[PDB]
Amino acid sequence: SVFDIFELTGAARKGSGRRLVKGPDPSSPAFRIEDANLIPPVPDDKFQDLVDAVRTEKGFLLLASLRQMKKTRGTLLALERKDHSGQVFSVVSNGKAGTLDLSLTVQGKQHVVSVEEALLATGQWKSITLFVQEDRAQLYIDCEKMENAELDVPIQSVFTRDLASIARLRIAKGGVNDNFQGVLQNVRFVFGTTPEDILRNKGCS
Ligand SMILES: O=S(=O)(O)N[C@@H]1[C@@H](O)[C@H](O)[C@@H](COS(=O)(=O)O)O[C@@H]1O
Repeated sequence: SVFDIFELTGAARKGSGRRLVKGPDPSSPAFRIEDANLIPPVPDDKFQDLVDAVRTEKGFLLLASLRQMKKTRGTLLALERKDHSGQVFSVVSNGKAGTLDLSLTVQGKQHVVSVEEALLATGQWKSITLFVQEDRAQLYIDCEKMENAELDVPIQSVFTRDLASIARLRIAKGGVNDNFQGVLQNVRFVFGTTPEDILRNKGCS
């Protein structure tokens, strides 16, 4: 039901691309990104569980706590092709535009949609709940107004059957200048749950 990416990448060893620090959740590890390129990709087999879950739910619920450097574009997660030709999907906290950008590449064509009024790039802690189902995206920042956006294709369109054999899930690393600058905590894919339930359990209402 829950997929904690940092947990899936393995142990945060010395020279692993990240440094253990403190986060809003005191009973869970936080990681300051030092060199995203060094953070290992999620293992193929574990990513396959994610793909299958996404295909079944026709989407997903993505949770993330982030402390991002102001006015920077930071990739939260990305699915990079193994052949190095590019990314098939990515979620970027765009601090320059004040948006959360969702990029999907299907059949060679890249579609990018921005979730407006979403500035998460403040030197302080923010929490997001991203609910994507079909071609619909809903973003909740902490306990604020829900932000919405429509994708050009359904999300399962990206999560093809043999996706884990041609792509790999990377955390904090995206485009050339888009590696996440700051701290991340509890970046997770949650299934069989709704954003409504997670918001209450978080203390909102
Ligand atoms: O410099 S001090 O403020 O004296 N030191 C404070 C402590 O007093 C405080 O309990 C914790 C946690 O604080 S919390 O607000 O995040 O719970 O953070 C710092 O260590």
